[PDB]
Amino acid sequence: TLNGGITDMLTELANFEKNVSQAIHKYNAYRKAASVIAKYPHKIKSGAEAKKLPGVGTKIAEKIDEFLATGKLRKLEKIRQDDTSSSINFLTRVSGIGPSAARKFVDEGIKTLEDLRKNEDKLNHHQRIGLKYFGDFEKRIPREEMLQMQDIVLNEVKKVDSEYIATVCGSFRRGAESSGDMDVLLTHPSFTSESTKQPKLLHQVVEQLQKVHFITDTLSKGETKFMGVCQLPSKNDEKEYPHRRIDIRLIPKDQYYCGVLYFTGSDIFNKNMRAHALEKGFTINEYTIRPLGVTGVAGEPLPVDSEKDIFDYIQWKYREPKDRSE
DNA sequence: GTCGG
DNA sequence: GCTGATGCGCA
DNA sequence: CCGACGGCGCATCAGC
Ligand SMILES: [Mg+2]
Ligand SMILES: [Mg+2]
Ligand code: NA
Ligand code: NA
Ligand code: NA
Repeated sequence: TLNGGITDMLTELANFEKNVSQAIHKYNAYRKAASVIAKYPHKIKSGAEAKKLPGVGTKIAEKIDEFLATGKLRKLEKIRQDDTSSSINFLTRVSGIGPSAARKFVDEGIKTLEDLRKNEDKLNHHQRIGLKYFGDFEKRIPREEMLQMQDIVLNEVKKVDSEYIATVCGSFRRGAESSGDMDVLLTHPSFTSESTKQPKLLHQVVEQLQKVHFITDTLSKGETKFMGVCQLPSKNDEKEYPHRRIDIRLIPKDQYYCGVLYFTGSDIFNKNMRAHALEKGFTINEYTIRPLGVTGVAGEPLPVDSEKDIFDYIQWKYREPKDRSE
């Protein structure tokens, strides 16, 4: 793609700030810059040309100058060489290990996949399962496999109760040719902003997905959000499909549209849409959009009959799901 | 690290 | 047991 | 100049 070198550089810097420095705002600064540069329709010739874009300030522009002159970045070269930095970065690639826990493990001499396997007693459940499937989770899911996963989930959900609606969101709903994992929005008429008329609505779906051996492990689970692991069935004599991350989110049926906006993403898109709402005096979460009062606090939910209605409030032209990718 | 006020 | 804080995950 | 910077579910731990 057009400015891949620059955006790769900014992503790598973002990850270093998040994982090693634990400087979450620098992380967000680099992500924002990376995003805006990724959509820019020309090959960037200078750092001062980048500087024009919002979110690209002095420091990133200098770095871009150095990247375009020398084809690399010295700041980043020395981070790749730092033993403690690279190790902390690696460990964070395990699901369940964040920046804090990664720094802890490196300080105790635990720096590699082998060190982790040799020390499974030190790992909570989530981290155990993230290590187990370390390799499978690094792989992307071809859309063709997502279509098989969709068919299994919708049909098994339809068998628990025909009133559930499942919708597959994330990168899939944005039309990507492959996904990092599977994101499933769930609704049932008995769960609304007014009442939970029926208990265990998510449980029964998880349970049924376990019964037929689609869901294989659980990372975390509660009344409205399931995070775990699934796998497609394979044919006689065939190599098994990799295990895949699956997230299931139960959202009140009267708040579907805010839910599907949230869960369709992208994450950076969600951050910018929500930021823009605040400039306009609103707050958007996955349940509602509420006007911000004259003091600061949020009023009562405004009426929403569609995704578009949320865009209209904040005076943004509608973006189709496929146009909300980085 | 960036930016609006 | 509770609550509040924090880590880590999701888009 | 600076303080603001999306929003929240579940797991875990500290303090009661
Ligand atoms: Mg993701
Ligand atoms: Mg996803
Ligand atoms: Na700029
Ligand atoms: Na991680
Ligand atoms: Na996901």
